Amino acid sequence: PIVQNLQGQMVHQAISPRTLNAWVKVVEEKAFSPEVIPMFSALSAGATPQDLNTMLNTVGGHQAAMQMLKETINEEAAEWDRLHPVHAGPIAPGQMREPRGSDIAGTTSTLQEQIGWMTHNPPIPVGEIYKRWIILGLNKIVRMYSPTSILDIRQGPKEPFRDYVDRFYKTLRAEQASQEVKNWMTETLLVQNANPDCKTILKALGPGATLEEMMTACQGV
Amino acid sequence: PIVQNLQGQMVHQAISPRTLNAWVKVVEEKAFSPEVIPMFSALSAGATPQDLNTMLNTVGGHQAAMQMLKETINEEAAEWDRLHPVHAGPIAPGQMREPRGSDIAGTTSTLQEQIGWMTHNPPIPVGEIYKRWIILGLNKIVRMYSPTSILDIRQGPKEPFRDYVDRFYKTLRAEQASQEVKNWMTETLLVQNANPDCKTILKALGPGATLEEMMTACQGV
Amino acid sequence: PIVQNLQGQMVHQAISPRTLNAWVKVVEEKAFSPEVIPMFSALSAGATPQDLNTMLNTVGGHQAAMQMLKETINEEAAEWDRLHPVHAGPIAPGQMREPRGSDIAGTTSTLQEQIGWMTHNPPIPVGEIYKRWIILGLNKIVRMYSPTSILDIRQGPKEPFRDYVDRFYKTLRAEQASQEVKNWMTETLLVQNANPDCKTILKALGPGATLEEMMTACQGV
Amino acid sequence: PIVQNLQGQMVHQAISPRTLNAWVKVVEEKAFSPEVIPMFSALSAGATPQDLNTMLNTVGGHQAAMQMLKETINEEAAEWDRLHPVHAGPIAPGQMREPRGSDIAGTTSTLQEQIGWMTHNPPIPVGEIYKRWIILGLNKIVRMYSPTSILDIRQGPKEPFRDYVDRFYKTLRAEQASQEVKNWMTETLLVQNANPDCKTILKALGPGATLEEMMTACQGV
Amino acid sequence: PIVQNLQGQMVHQAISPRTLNAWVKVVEEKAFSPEVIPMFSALSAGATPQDLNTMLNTVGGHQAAMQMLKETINEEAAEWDRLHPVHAGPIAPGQMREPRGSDIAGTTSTLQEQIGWMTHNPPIPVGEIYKRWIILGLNKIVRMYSPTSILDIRQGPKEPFRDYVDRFYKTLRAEQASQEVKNWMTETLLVQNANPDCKTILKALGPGATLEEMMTACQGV
Amino acid sequence: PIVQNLQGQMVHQAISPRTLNAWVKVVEEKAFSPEVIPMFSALSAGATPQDLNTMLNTVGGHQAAMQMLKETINEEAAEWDRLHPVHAGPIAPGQMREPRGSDIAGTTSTLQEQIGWMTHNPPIPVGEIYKRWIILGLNKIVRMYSPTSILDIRQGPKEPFRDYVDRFYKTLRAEQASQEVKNWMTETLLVQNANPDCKTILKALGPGATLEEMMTACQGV
Ligand SMILES: [Cl-]
Ligand SMILES: [Cl-]
Ligand SMILES: [Cl-]
Ligand SMILES: [Cl-]
Ligand SMILES: [Cl-]
Ligand SMILES: [Cl-]
Ligand SMILES: [Cl-]
Ligand SMILES: [Cl-]
Ligand SMILES: [Cl-]
Ligand SMILES: [Cl-]
Ligand SMILES: [Cl-]
Ligand SMILES: [Cl-]
Ligand SMILES: [Cl-]
Ligand SMILES: [Cl-]
Ligand SMILES: [Cl-]
Ligand SMILES: [Cl-]
Ligand SMILES: [Cl-]
Ligand SMILES: [Cl-]
Ligand SMILES: [Cl-]
Ligand SMILES: [Cl-]
Ligand SMILES: [Cl-]
Ligand SMILES: [Cl-]
Ligand SMILES: [Cl-]
Ligand SMILES: [Cl-]
Ligand SMILES: [Cl-]
Ligand SMILES: [Cl-]
Ligand SMILES: [Cl-]
Ligand SMILES: [Cl-]
Ligand SMILES: [Cl-]
Ligand SMILES: [Cl-]
Ligand SMILES: [Cl-]
Ligand SMILES: [Cl-]
Ligand SMILES: [Cl-]
Ligand SMILES: [Cl-]
Ligand SMILES: [Cl-]
Ligand SMILES: [Cl-]
Ligand SMILES: [Cl-]
Ligand SMILES: [Cl-]
Ligand SMILES: [Cl-]
Ligand SMILES: [Cl-]
Ligand SMILES: [Cl-]
Ligand SMILES: [Cl-]
Ligand SMILES: [Cl-]
Ligand SMILES: [Cl-]
Ligand SMILES: [Cl-]
Ligand SMILES: [Cl-]
Ligand SMILES: [Cl-]
Ligand SMILES: [Cl-]
Ligand SMILES: [Cl-]
Ligand SMILES: [Cl-]
Ligand SMILES: [Cl-]
Ligand SMILES: [Cl-]
Ligand SMILES: [Cl-]
Ligand SMILES: [Cl-]
Ligand SMILES: [Cl-]
Ligand SMILES: [Cl-]
Ligand SMILES: [Cl-]
Ligand SMILES: [Cl-]
Ligand SMILES: [Cl-]
Ligand SMILES: [Cl-]
Ligand SMILES: [Cl-]
Ligand SMILES: [Cl-]
Ligand SMILES: [Cl-]
Ligand SMILES: [Cl-]
Ligand SMILES: [Cl-]
Ligand SMILES: [Cl-]
Ligand SMILES: [Cl-]
Ligand SMILES: [Cl-]
Ligand SMILES: [Cl-]
Ligand SMILES: [Cl-]
Ligand SMILES: [Cl-]
Ligand SMILES: [Cl-]
Repeated sequence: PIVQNLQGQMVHQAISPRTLNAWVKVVEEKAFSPEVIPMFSALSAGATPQDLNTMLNTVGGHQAAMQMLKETINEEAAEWDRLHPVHAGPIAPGQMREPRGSDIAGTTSTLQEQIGWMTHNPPIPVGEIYKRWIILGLNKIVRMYSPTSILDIRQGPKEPFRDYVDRFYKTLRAEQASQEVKNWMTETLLVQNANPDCKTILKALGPGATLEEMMTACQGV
Repeated sequence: PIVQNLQGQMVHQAISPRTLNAWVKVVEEKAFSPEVIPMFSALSAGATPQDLNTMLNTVGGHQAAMQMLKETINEEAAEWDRLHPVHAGPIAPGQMREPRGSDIAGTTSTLQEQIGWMTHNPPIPVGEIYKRWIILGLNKIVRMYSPTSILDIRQGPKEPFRDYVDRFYKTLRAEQASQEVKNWMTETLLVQNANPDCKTILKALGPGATLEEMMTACQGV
Repeated sequence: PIVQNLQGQMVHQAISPRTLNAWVKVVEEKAFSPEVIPMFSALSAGATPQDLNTMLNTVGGHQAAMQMLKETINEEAAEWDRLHPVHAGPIAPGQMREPRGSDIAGTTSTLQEQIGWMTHNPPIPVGEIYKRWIILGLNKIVRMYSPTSILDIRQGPKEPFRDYVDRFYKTLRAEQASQEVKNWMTETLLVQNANPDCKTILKALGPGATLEEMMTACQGV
Repeated sequence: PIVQNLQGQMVHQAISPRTLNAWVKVVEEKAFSPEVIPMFSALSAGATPQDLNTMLNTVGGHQAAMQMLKETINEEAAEWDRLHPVHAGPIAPGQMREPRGSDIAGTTSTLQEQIGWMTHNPPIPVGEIYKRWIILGLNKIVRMYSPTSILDIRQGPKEPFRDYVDRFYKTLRAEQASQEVKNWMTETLLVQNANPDCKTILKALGPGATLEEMMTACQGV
Repeated sequence: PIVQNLQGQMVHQAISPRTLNAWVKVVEEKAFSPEVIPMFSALSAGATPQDLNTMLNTVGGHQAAMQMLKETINEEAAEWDRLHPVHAGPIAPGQMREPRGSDIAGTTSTLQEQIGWMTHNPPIPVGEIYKRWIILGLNKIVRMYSPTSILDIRQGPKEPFRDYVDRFYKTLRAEQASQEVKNWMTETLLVQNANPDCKTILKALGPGATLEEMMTACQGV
Repeated sequence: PIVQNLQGQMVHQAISPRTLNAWVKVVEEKAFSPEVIPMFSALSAGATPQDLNTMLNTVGGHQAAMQMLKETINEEAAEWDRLHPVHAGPIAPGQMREPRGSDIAGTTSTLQEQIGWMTHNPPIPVGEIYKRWIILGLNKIVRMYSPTSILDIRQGPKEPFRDYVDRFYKTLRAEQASQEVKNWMTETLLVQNANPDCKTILKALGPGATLEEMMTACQGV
């Protein structure tokens, strides 16, 4: 993170050991469940590309996902260099240079250069752009490591409707279904995969029924 | 949360890992017991709509309640757009725009826009309004997931009166009974569902008896 | 709690998750032992009526004691309204209004109104008065939930005198005995309920003996 | 504790939940071992008489020692009132009054009065004086609860000399032996209670031998 | 670490017990796994050579690696003295002297001298240079303590392809393979060491296939 | 520790409960292993003689080492009084007096006197000098409590060379061997106490071999 110096400068704030161990423990415990991506977005608030690389390098194991994530960063950095070409002549002494793709990734850039980009006015949010690339690669890792398909999420003859709905939207979240995909799935597959007794209840509920109405109705079955 | 910059600005304060792990652990341990709603109100003091969405997205599992909560937010945001219509012409450069329903929800708004709304004078408390919508949806989830009805809360022939009163008001709290409903329930059902020996004691106590008098009297049975 | 803003205002300070979980854990572990009341007085130092209601609402279970505590707050708020009647005409725009009983309880008052009362000069300590009502109700709950009477605290024929004195004053504290009641109980019941050998030792010690002299003398028996 | 307000006042700083739970846990775990008295002196650095009473009242159990400690405070407060008599006429409006014995104890004094005494120039260190009374009573409790006499600390025929010296000075510390008492005990009883083989080694070491020389010599036996 | 004094000086900030115990616990738990080197780089952000020596000396055990690390520091300090020779005449009173190799190591230098070097303008980053020597020695220790060769990382006939890729890049990271070495290893050895069914799938995928394409294809085998 | 007051004074900063419990737990767990001495040097950064005495007095047990440590402090304080004699006439009102040996030890000096010595210009570092005496006594305690001699550290016929080197330098550290003693021991005893197969490998390696070369060579045996 970046914090303002008491004299006036903008200095880099080290990652607290609390944030470090919290990150390595939620990865050790929950692996690549969907909820660890917003947790990574929370523990990396205001971080620089060097801070982001620090959090990612402290991960033990999961090196297959780390190399996949590194390939996604390289692709996004290449697209950035295509969209933001540099007229790189001789360097200007003491002036802010335009960041390349690898500069946003924090590999070919220094902590001072990253601070100067993020604290500029207008700021070049190299930390937020890099963080957006990491979220993109993490979404691909979570989707790939999704165990079950939505076709195999069917309510058992004695499973409570709320528990089957739990597995339903848990699978939809792992498969990176957007909110509209979840809405259309609520109108169709959720009713069509409920057990016979609940399915007749959900059909008699009528179209346009909300999730509160569907779960309250099938509470008795 | 929002904190004042030492130079003068109003900057966003990141959620501490302590607050994050405290929230995900009380949800993992207590699920949707009534006491986790005031705990959510405590851990989200002064938070922005982006901070609130961060706390809600870090929840693992319970995706049925999350989609229900998302439906309640959509309904309240639609009622807000009906009560506060916008005369949305061309945008004013560098000026504060009127927040829509989805802007209060933190989806179609940015962290800077939320800060500007909350730090304005008079403030547009988008964080408190969004937080009020979340409390409303959480109350519906707790009420739906209430296991027992108040009819099945009856004092056993050897259960202490205080323990039966514990289950009594615990069930009333889960079923979202207001304070007047609990007062009228104390005058009627609490006596009518006590075991025979305690019931005769509570009847001889006379009307208008307080809970201290009722629990002290049936202490011997 | 209330903390001074760096610009000059008096702003509300959110309850730390450390204070929250410390409160819910000492209630989960020790229930209504006498020592949890001073702990509640320590964890609620400088709190507002809204902060106090937050700590009390985060308690899981014990709803019988919570409703008893709520009845005691209502009684004390009614006595306050009798002792401090309001000449409530039309409201004065932008001026501090006189707090009623429910305003001290934090139900009919807002966080801004509570801050203005507590930060006034002279301050209207609505937080300390409300906290004094809560301590009063908590004392009634601890006294009611006291298991043993002082008559059944008698030194066994092989129990060390210090352990019997432990149970003695532990029972006296639960039954809300004041310091003079404990002093007179030390002169009388403590000697009269010691086992025969210690009782003869305590009688030969002479009147006006201190607790250090009584426990050192019966150390051999 | 007392901390300086940013505007200029001297305000009371609440006891952190870390300090509270640390105190109640070292008392729960170690009871009245000698090392808990310096720990109490460390966790109560700069505390007011109200903070000290808060830490002492949060102790669960050990009510026999608490009443003994309360008797010692009363004795020291009575000796203070004898050494510092007050010419208590009518009170001076807005002026600092002379603290009595019970005012130092924090019972007949308020937090504001204690702050004014401690922050005066020259300060009336009511917190340090009260803390000195508490240390005096705690020393009497630790000495009374000392299990073994120094006569029964004798080196076994196969116990390492360092372990017997451990029990030796551990017993001397519990019995409140000063440093000179420990020095004279090192010259005499420590050698006279070592097992025969070590005792002959310690005698041949010569007089005026240090503890390093005594423990290094008997390392082989 | 170094922090600015409120008056104006640059003072040394002590290592927090959180950072200390976090370092000694990740060494106790994970030994010399690759991820503990970036963790050491994170917990030592902004540290002085004295702070670095403190963190390294608090390590219990692993004294073989500690002496190896000490030999690597001596070699790098000797190369520094060769690249930066000093014209060491008489000392200049009150002036900053040129740091030698052992001065960067923090052995022949004091905390004040290290602060003056790091807080100078331009700064002599003795902490970052020393930290770079430590990372170099730690890399040699991790590489030496690597258990398996990449030749013995072969996918079992029933091991999921992602798990074999996990062991593959985990071994490559332990053997200090750079990113290009990992890229060329992905093109060659990763396919040539997959089990027969996956190997035929990876060959039919075509050249230039990414890790996401390789792991998604062999998901069925 | 000492911290600067916001008004301008230099005030004593209380030891945090984190630092206290961290010290008493590393002593409870690791006793007098060599690594607890640098840990004590880290947890006592910037401490006063009163803070140092507080940390040492909170130690439960190990009273044999505590009395040995107290004898070493007395010897060093006597040598200080010999090297720095005082011309102690009448005291100068309001002036800084020269510290004696017991004043550095923190027994015959007050917290205010210690602060004035440490915050003077030039400072009288009574805390660092006392801390240097404590490190000296702790080194004697660790050396005395060293279990094994270096003669009994011999590589087993099936022990990995790195593990035997671990026990080798672990024993050398406990016996307070300096770095040159460890270097000469690496050239001689380390090879002469390796098992026959490794010993022939280390002899064929040639003289002047480094620890990295010795451990990499004997990796196969
Ligand atoms: Cl920087
Ligand atoms: Cl941590
Ligand atoms: Cl999120
Ligand atoms: Cl790395
Ligand atoms: Cl750009
Ligand atoms: Cl940009
Ligand atoms: Cl995706
Ligand atoms: Cl069933
Ligand atoms: Cl599932
Ligand atoms: Cl259907
Ligand atoms: Cl259901
Ligand atoms: Cl159900
Ligand atoms: Cl912002
Ligand atoms: Cl945390
Ligand atoms: Cl609440
Ligand atoms: Cl999400
Ligand atoms: Cl509006
Ligand atoms: Cl509004
Ligand atoms: Cl509801
Ligand atoms: Cl029974
Ligand atoms: Cl129930
Ligand atoms: Cl009835
Ligand atoms: Cl009862
Ligand atoms: Cl009962
Ligand atoms: Cl406010
Ligand atoms: Cl917490
Ligand atoms: Cl109290
Ligand atoms: Cl509530
Ligand atoms: Cl009033
Ligand atoms: Cl008032
Ligand atoms: Cl009472
Ligand atoms: Cl017995
Ligand atoms: Cl009892
Ligand atoms: Cl009698
Ligand atoms: Cl006894
Ligand atoms: Cl006894
Ligand atoms: Cl105050
Ligand atoms: Cl705590
Ligand atoms: Cl002490
Ligand atoms: Cl009390
Ligand atoms: Cl006085
Ligand atoms: Cl005085
Ligand atoms: Cl004593
Ligand atoms: Cl033996
Ligand atoms: Cl003992
Ligand atoms: Cl003798
Ligand atoms: Cl021994
Ligand atoms: Cl021994
Ligand atoms: Cl310094
Ligand atoms: Cl710690
Ligand atoms: Cl890194
Ligand atoms: Cl060391
Ligand atoms: Cl240089
Ligand atoms: Cl340089
Ligand atoms: Cl390497
Ligand atoms: Cl299988
Ligand atoms: Cl492996
Ligand atoms: Cl091939
Ligand atoms: Cl796979
Ligand atoms: Cl698979
Ligand atoms: Cl002071
Ligand atoms: Cl602690
Ligand atoms: Cl060190
Ligand atoms: Cl002591
Ligand atoms: Cl001097
Ligand atoms: Cl000096
Ligand atoms: Cl030594
Ligand atoms: Cl073997
Ligand atoms: Cl060993
Ligand atoms: Cl040889
Ligand atoms: Cl080896
Ligand atoms: Cl090996």
